[PDB]
Amino acid sequence: MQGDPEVIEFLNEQLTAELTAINQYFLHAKLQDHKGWTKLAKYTRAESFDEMRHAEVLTDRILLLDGLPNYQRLFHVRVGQSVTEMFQADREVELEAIDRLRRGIEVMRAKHDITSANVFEAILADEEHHIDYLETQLDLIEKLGESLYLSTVIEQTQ
Amino acid sequence: MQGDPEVIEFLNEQLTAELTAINQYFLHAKLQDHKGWTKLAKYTRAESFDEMRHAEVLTDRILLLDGLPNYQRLFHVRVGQSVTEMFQADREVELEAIDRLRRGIEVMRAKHDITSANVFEAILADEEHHIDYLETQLDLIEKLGESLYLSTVIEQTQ
Amino acid sequence: MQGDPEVIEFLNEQLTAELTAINQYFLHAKLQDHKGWTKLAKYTRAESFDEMRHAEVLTDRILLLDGLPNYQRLFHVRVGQSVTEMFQADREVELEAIDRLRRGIEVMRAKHDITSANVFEAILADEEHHIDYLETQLDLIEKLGESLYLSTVIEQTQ
Amino acid sequence: MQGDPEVIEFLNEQLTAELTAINQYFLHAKLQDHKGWTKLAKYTRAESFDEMRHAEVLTDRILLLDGLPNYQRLFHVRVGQSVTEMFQADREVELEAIDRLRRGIEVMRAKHDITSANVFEAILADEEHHIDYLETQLDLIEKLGESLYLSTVIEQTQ
Amino acid sequence: MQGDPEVIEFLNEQLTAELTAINQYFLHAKLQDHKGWTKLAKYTRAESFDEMRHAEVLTDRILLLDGLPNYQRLFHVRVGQSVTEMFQADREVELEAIDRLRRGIEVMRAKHDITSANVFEAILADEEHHIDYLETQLDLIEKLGESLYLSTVIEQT
Amino acid sequence: MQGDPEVIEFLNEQLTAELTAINQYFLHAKLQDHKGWTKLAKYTRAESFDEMRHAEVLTDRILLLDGLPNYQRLFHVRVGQSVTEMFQADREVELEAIDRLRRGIEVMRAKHDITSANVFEAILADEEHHIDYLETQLDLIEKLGESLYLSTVIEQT
Amino acid sequence: MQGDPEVIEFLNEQLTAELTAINQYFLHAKLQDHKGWTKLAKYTRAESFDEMRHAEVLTDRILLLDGLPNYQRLFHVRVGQSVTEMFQADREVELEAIDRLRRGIEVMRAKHDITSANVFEAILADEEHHIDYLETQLDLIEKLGESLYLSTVIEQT
Ligand code: HEM
Ligand code: HEM
Ligand SMILES: [Fe+2]
Ligand SMILES: [Fe+2]
Ligand SMILES: [Fe+2]
Ligand SMILES: [Fe+2]
Ligand SMILES: [Fe+2]
Ligand SMILES: [Fe+2]
Ligand SMILES: [Fe+2]
Ligand SMILES: [Fe+3]
Ligand SMILES: [Fe+3]
Ligand SMILES: [Fe+3]
Ligand SMILES: [Fe+3]
Ligand SMILES: [Fe+3]
Ligand SMILES: [Fe+3]
Repeated sequence: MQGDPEVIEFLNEQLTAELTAINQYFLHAKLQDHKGWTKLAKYTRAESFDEMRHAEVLTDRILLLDGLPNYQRLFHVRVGQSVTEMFQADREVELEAIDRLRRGIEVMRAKHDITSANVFEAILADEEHHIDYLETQLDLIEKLGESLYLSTVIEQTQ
Repeated sequence: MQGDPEVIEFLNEQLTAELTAINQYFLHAKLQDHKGWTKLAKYTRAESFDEMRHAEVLTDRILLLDGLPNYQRLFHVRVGQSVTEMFQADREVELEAIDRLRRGIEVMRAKHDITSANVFEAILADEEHHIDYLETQLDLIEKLGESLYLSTVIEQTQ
Repeated sequence: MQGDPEVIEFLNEQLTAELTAINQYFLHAKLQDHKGWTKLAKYTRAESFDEMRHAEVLTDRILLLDGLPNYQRLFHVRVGQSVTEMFQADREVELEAIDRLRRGIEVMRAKHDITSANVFEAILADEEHHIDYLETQLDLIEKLGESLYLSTVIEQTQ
Repeated sequence: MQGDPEVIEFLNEQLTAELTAINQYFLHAKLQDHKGWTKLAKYTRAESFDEMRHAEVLTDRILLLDGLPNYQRLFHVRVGQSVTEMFQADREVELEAIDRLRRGIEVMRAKHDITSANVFEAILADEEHHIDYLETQLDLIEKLGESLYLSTVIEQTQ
Repeated sequence: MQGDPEVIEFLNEQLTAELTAINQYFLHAKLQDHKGWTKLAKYTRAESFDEMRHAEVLTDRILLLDGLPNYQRLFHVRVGQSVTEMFQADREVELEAIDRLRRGIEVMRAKHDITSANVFEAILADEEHHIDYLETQLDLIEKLGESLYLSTVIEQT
Repeated sequence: MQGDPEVIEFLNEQLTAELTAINQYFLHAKLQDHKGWTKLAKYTRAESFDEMRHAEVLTDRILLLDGLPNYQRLFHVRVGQSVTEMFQADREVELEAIDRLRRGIEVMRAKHDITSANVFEAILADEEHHIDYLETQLDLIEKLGESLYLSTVIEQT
Repeated sequence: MQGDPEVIEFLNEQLTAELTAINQYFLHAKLQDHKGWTKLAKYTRAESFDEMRHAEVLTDRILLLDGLPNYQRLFHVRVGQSVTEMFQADREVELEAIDRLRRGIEVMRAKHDITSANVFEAILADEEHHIDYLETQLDLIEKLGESLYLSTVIEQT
């Protein structure tokens, strides 16, 4: 089996995006933990682990088609200072990923490669779920305010 | 609910292929067991059982569309003498099945029958996995050699 | 050890008969299940599994004598629409098998090969039991009738 | 009940063969153990115990017919130095036993003594199984070679 | 499937013999129990139950061949007063059964009916075992004597 | 390490004696079982198994010294009809074994081979125990008589 | 109780040999472990522990006789680089120990001191077992070869 170079190009681009997202999410979780926002940090850490799982699946698919995974290239990592900025950066990443996923799914399904299309379909569903969560949190912050919102995620906790 | 004749023709052809594969894999497993190659025999027996399950699923799908399953056909069965020959025969069977599966999925999805397309998609994923395994084993035999490779799959008994 | 070609011919013929019976019984069980006759379907499925066991024993015996098992040849498979027709087809298959078994047992025991004769003896006992069951069911259907008999093997759900 | 002298002669000859086989197998197992070949030694010890059981059954049958079991005879015992020689000696013993068993079964069944014939039939089946094992091991040694074959049965522990 | 009338005749004869043996063994066990010979009665009861099982197997085989089992005919039942006499009667029954079994096995196997031959083979093995036991007990009684032998099978309860 | 040929000769002679004893004891146990003497048969089986254990130890010792064990020759096997005769045959075997063991122990210990001497010492102790048992049983049979003695080792089961 | 000077001299010499063997075996086990040969290392470590136990027993016996154990001596320690060399060094040590043990046992038993003789007898049996193992391993290496033999004792974990 030897896949088309275009399919492998799409998969490698998605892999680079996954690695960038992993780095950004872990850094954000550590930064949030340093400030005393424990409950946010737990959620962000879980999201980073999910990003790893996506990256592993993509790597396995690329290896099965007799390609060379790219572990050297990275995109630009966004770091925010307040919580609104972190949420906005995550939203940007998710939107880019969703657009790429849709275009790649169409292209792959046009050339009789169904398994890669199914992989991108699952990843797309997960990305949509995460973006919905991010938008809900941004709305909550907009309504309550930053201080009253942050008052609900701090624990003395030994 | 009455399916198109072409969809039923595709499904019956896949069923005939499944039955042929079941027979060939079971015979190969028995032959390997008779020679003292135990782990290979176990793996081949498991593969034959998986083929049996695939045949059952195909039969159910054909019956739901008010068709007549064909249990009288059979394609040519290939029997080898050394390990390399068995692996090569299995590879040939898998390649034929994968080509047929892709063409059938396209045709079925062009006529608004989605469930049959999903069935073929799952079968295609399984076939790709098995072909990958076969190619890996052929590479290992090429590198190590037949005697040193066979020395790793022989056991005494109790 | 190298058995006589006639003994191997007998064993291979019995193996072909076993494979044909396996296919016919499985197809009949699936057809019965599709109509709602669950209790008949369970029994037919069990019979198909027993036919597998017989085929495996025959294959092992053939391999021990340094022969080539035949997995390419099939006889004619009979399919019926009613239940009486299915029972009649099964009866025909059983009668043929019993006749072949008796002749083969005599021939094998005339040439000092006892293990093969014992194998055929066990298979013959099993076939006689199954034919007795089939005749009893046909008598019950004759006495009661199709509708009243079928009313006793239909179950709503689980 | 008093059996025919010829039946008792056959049974006593088989008993002498059993005793000789027991002695040879135990000596071979001890010799293999002294050299560091552990799994071979275990298998040979199990075979010796099986021959012990066969001798016991033969003794019981002889006693039930009001005869005198012979515990003073012994055939020539063969001892090898390499693995091939041991396997060849075992093969010779098995071939002799099988020939005697077939002739004895025919003679016994010609004179209306059925239980003795059944005893010989069971012993014959066991002997055929063992000879098949021996031939398989000889083929494996021929294919791999003595050094690579022996590398798979050595283990130093406690 | 319809068997030959001769095979069915053999099987029905062997069934009549089994019924006679069942009756004789149960009566002997009850008689032994009445006298206080506690340990003999258990063995005799077990033998009677084994005969019952043999009769059931024979009945099943006869029914499978589309025949009519005979439950009306009996042979002569022998009753002994001493223990030696009981053992001797049992020995006679066993010898008759063994002879009939061998002849029937030969005839059945000459006509391509193998399952019936196997049934008779199993029954023959069992009969040989029982006759061996009976002969051993007769030898023990001969060596020891009635009183010393009987002193070993009585119990207070 | 290579032992002296004389030590190996002694060990091989003891091995031949062990094999002969194994055969004789097993045959006697089977014969006793066929007659209905269950409790004697159990003891005889146990003795035969002990004789095998002795044979295995001797074989291991011979192999460690780079010798060739002899599994081809046997002595004369004694078979008796009564129980007194069986006991007498066993006594003869034991006496021969004990004499050989003492002479071999002295010779082995005279040449600086201690492990073989210890092996023979253990075997000698076991043989003395068995001979004591045999003599006790012969005395009991002499005092009671054969019938009254045999009446104590029979069961129905 | 005061033992003879010669008995104590023999015991102290055996103690020095034991200490030397302990050091050599532990060093060999560590060296084998550093190279990736795991099962050999385990076996050698067990052997070193056994030597430790032997040294303890010898020390106890020497103290019971009102003597002074020597913990300052040491014989030459042999270190190899390949497996064959290690096995050969161990064989040399074992042969020396066995010769000394036999001579000491004779001398001790000539002067009516039996417990020390029994101690040396047990140690001698153990030494013979170990030397047999070493010779078997050397034969296996000779037959298979160095690489194919080492391929069976390497584990990755
Ligand atoms: C066209 C021929 C055959 C068909 C359509 C067929 C079909 C099936 C199916 C669908 C099952 C379901 C088992 C499950 O649900 O786990 C089954 C059971 C089984 N069949 Fe077959 N089979 C065929 C030939 C054979 C042959 C030739 C053998 C033996 C040489 C065999 C051995 C078995 C075994 C062992 C099982 C049960 C596995 C287990 O319980 O571990 N089959 N069969
Ligand atoms: C070193 C040689 C032998 C070994 C290791 C050995 C080992 C054994 C063992 C462990 C048992 C079962 C123990 C028990 O259940 O009491 C047994 C049973 C038996 N052995 Fe041996 N034995 C040896 C020698 C022999 C010889 C030389 C013969 C015949 C000449 C023999 C004939 C038998 C028989 C017939 C049985 C069945 C015992 C029974 O069912 O009562 N054995 N053997
Ligand atoms: Fe992702
Ligand atoms: Fe398949
Ligand atoms: Fe069948
Ligand atoms: Fe045997
Ligand atoms: Fe009966
Ligand atoms: Fe002994
Ligand atoms: Fe030591
Ligand atoms: Fe496949
Ligand atoms: Fe059937
Ligand atoms: Fe054998
Ligand atoms: Fe009876
Ligand atoms: Fe003894
Ligand atoms: Fe040591």
